[PDB]
Amino acid sequence: DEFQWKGLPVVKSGLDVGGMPTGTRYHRSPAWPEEQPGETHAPAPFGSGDKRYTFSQTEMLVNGLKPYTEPTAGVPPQLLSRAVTHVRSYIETIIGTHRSPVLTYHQACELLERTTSCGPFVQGLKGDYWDEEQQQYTGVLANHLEQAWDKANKGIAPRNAYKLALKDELRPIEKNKAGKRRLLWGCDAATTLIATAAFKAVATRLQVVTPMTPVAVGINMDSVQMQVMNDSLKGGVLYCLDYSKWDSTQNPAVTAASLAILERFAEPHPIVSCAIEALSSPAEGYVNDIKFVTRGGLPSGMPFTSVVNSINHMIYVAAAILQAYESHNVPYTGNVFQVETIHTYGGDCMYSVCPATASIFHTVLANLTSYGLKPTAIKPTNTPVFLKRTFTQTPHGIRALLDITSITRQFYWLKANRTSDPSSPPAFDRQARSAQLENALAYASQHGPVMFDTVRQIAIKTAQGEGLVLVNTNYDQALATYNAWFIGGTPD
Repeated sequence: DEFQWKGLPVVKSGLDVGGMPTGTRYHRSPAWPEEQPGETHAPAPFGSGDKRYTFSQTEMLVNGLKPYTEPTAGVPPQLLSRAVTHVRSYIETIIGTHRSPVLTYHQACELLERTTSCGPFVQGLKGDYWDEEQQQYTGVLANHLEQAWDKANKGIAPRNAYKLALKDELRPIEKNKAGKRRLLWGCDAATTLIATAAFKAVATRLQVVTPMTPVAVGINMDSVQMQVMNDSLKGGVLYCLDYSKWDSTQNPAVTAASLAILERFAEPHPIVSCAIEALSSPAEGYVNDIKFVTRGGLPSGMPFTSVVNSINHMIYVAAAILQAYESHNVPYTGNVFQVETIHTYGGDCMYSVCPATASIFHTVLANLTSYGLKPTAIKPTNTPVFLKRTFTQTPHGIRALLDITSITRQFYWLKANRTSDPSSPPAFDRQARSAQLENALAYASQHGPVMFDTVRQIAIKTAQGEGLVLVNTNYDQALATYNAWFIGGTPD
């Protein structure tokens, strides 16, 4: 029995999961008590202890949730079918038609993220329950997953259920002022486990091959793979888009088609069948004692969010392009992903179109926005931008350059202990912070000796005000550490 809460349709969950957490892990660097030129970001609104603003955290949450209250237009079903076949057909030529076996319980468990929470039904972080080098989950999480695993092999799907929260991160000061904060959907571990067992080996297949498929997820942007992607762009007209509100504008029927494409490369199994039932059913966000059930869109915290969203993205652009040709009564003779070159990571994309498609691009963009997507925004480019990196020429080859402001903000802010005051001195370890700032310097070096010098002066100032010792502080050494990563394939 449904009711209204902050203007949302909502029901009582049978539980109480608690409210929005208070304070931030972010502290202003002890070295930088003053406002610097070119600063855009500060920690996002974090409730009553936050003396910068005056917002209700739940109203902030509810604002995040309002687009999930609306269904999206989507793709008319005959077009959709045609789109799906281009997508599935192209993938078959790249990773073949082998069907991967479902993982075992222990493999799937190994792959759960231990630094993160168990979702709404088990309390704490998954790590709390990890017996290191007995290499298994123990305790209340082990019981939760065992029961889930056992129910799924009987063909009983887990719940698509999320602990609702908001992300603690630096955001633009302009969004902070507007009382914005991003949603954090903490998935039920049971559900992550099942879907992991169903699809990890298919996701791995796509990753091993990256960027041969428009699913870029797993690409190392600091290696040869980025150059392979840069190369593929030549000979087309380039559009670089980043899509507004990507997760909230995803249509259920597109998502179900994406799930069935992944299913095509998996073993037909009760587990797979259970994972598809769960991931294609409406998302359910728990906060306090209520729950909100989505009417459309996808939670940003679902298992395989990036993979699924990138396949959705392939479906949608296939549809828009073929729809555009259709309305002009021109034939489309080959595969969409051969004739054009697509690269996606959810809503983030580069499209390298052929001259014919380029000529009708206004209608491609109107089809996309007719599906309920918001491309943002317009016009061909000569600068590729992907995953926040701008592809740039350097004296040692092209690189995918990290924004200078993303480098420098790491020097003015540090992640440390929870607080309601970002200007209180931090408690943190020096080893990890120093490592953070040596990497930053290696990234800065790719911008050349003039930008490097400016980040070096900032780094020397940080190091002394924060009590640090750093090594990548000179140009040649920093260039040398970035080079070792680039040719070695070394994370990062």
